Parts: sequence; structure tokens; C-alpha cells
Amino acid sequence: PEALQKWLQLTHEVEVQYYNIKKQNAEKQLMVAKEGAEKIKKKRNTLFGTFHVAHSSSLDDVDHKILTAKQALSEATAALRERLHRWQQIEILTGFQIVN
Amino acid sequence: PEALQKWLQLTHEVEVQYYNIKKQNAEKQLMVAKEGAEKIKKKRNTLFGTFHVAHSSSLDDVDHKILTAKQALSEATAALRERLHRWQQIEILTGFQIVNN
Repeated sequence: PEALQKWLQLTHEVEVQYYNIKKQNAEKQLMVAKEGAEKIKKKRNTLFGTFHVAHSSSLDDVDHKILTAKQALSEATAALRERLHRWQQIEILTGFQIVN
Repeated sequence: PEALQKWLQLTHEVEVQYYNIKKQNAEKQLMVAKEGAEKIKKKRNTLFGTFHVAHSSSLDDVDHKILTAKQALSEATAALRERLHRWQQIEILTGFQIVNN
């Protein structure tokens, strides 16, 4: 039991590190999307003036990268919930302390 | 133990998917870096002439994004090895067939 427990603890540590990366990348993806829209709003300001840009706000993110990024963050939140439940069930079935 | 096997199978799928995304992301980083340098080089050729560029080739990637990207991608090999060995051991210890293509 001792050996399998250590293999499982290593597997869990690996998954947590992958998850942290997934979350960090989703956060960066949202930042990048917002920066990109900020940049386009600035360029559209130079091309058409601020009033015009105010009455065509949807054009600063034509491909809706911001909303897509928000869905990405939602999935990260979902990933966390799935992982927590899965390892908890694994701990219960093995009788091993794997996570904490 | 039928339930545990399913939980472990799922865990393995999740890990393999993470691994592939990370590898794909590093591959994308390399592609992007090469692209960036190839673009700068073309621009420099027309601005300064081919003779000049042929004597200042390192200026196409001043921050070495290409070498940096290559270095990170190279780790994929060790990451694969570590994963295969760990799960092989888990399979042996549990007596379960867990791994996937």
C-alpha cells in the first residue's frame, strides 16, 4: 500500500501543477483579449473619433475573444471541481491519504 | 475495485490531455518564434541589403525566442518518459489495465 500511495501522490502533484498552468493561461488569455480590445478601441478612435466608437462598441471585439476567454475561465473553475471530487473518491476507495 | 479502476482511467486521460495541450502550446511557441524572426530578416534584407544581413544574422532574433522555445519543447521527451514509467508502475501495483492510446 505504501508504494501505490506514493505513486498516487506524485500523480496528484503532477495534475495540480498542470491545473495551475491551465488556470494561469486562462487568466492570461482574458487579459490578452481585453488588452486586444483596448488596443482596437484605441485604433478605432484614431480612425473614427470617440463618439462613433461609443455607438459601435461591439466592433472593438468582433470575434468576441473576451467572451471566449471568460468561457475559458469558467472551464478552469469546472476543472477544479471535477479534480477535487475525483481524487476524493480515489482517497476513499484506496484508503490512502493522497491529497493533503 | 471496478470503481477505482474507472477513476484511475479517467485520471490518466486527464493527464494525457494536459500533456498534449502543453506540448502543443510549446510547439506553437516555436512556430511563432521562427515566424517572427523570418519576418524581421526579410525586412532587414530590404532595408540594409543582403550583404549586411549576411554579416549580422543574429540580429533577426535578438532575444533568442527561437532557442528559448526549442529548449522548452525539448523537455517534452523527459515529461513523456516520467509519465509512462509512473503509470506503468501504478498498473502493475493495482493489477488494472489503465493506459490508453
